Amino acid sequence: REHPFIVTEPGEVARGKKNGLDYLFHLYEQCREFLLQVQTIAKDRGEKCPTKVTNQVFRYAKKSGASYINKPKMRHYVHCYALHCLDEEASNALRRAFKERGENVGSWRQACYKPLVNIACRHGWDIDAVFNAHPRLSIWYVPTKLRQLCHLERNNAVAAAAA
Amino acid sequence: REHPFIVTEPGEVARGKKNGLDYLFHLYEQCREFLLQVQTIAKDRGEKCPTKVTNQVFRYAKKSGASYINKPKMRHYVHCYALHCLDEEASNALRRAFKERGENVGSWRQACYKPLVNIACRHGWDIDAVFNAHPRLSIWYVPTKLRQLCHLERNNAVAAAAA
DNA sequence: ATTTAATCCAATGGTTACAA
DNA sequence: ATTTAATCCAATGGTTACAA
Repeated sequence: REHPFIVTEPGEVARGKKNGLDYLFHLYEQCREFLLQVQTIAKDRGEKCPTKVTNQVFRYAKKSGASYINKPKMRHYVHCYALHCLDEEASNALRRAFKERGENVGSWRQACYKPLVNIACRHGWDIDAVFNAHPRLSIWYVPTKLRQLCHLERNNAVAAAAA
Repeated sequence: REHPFIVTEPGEVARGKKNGLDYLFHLYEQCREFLLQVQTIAKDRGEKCPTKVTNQVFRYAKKSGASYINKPKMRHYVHCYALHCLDEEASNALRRAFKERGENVGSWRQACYKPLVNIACRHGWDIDAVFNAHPRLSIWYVPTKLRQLCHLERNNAVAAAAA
């Protein structure tokens, strides 16, 4: 079992048997690299070429010895990486604030949803399109919970423009 | 069981318990329409929206009473529809030629591969990209056999440019 | 009382074995 | 001798039930 994450500020190294949030984000960067490698091979073989991080890419990460990578964990934190990509400044501020308050990782993760929904609102509530417009982010499936929140919010907003 | 197809020339109506090739191509147009309808609903519900004809679209076609549509048959003839889309003139000529010669449908279908491979050759051997550049065609998965032929051919051509 | 990662599941793209 | 469409299958995206 890997050491658990804790909330850290940008650049901070976590003390003890813990990992910090810059390490978490680096894990996404590593999966991206694995995808590039799977695409290179698929194209060279004339096989169908994935455009997202799939089960195919997780098997490849494992085979390459990155045993500390697994799908359930990457899916769990994808929306946190999304915020870091889409608005780094706001990602940084939210980390600093959660650290200073002594919150746990589970709590900080829940807080990442709201600013994403707000970004969606400024782009026609189309969050699939927001993801696809960012080169780092276009290869990640939109998490269901996040898609649900954007839809709930759009229905609340249109109910409100009936005024 | 639907009546079987036979090779016909553009505009020809098939006599007897038979269907012609314009009817076959019209079946693809109908699946496209079903996809548009599935996309409309997915987007309105904030659910993930398919970009290809999937199992989801075949279930929808059936439910809507288009019982004569089925996945195995649509996958079987997709490359023939591709040629009709990408180079209609050449599609027409090949039908006229196969009719006049008395060939069966299975035989005409095999002949559709070659001109597709030639189209791929003029676009960097990237047949996924050829499909995606045509609005009618971008929603169909590239059939495996066709992807294999384009790859075999590219390897033959690069072996040949060693001269 | 929290956080992690193995397990399981319905549905998928693709094919085979069969029927007419 | 041909042509059609039911059936089956390994692998997928997604989640749950569990362990540490």
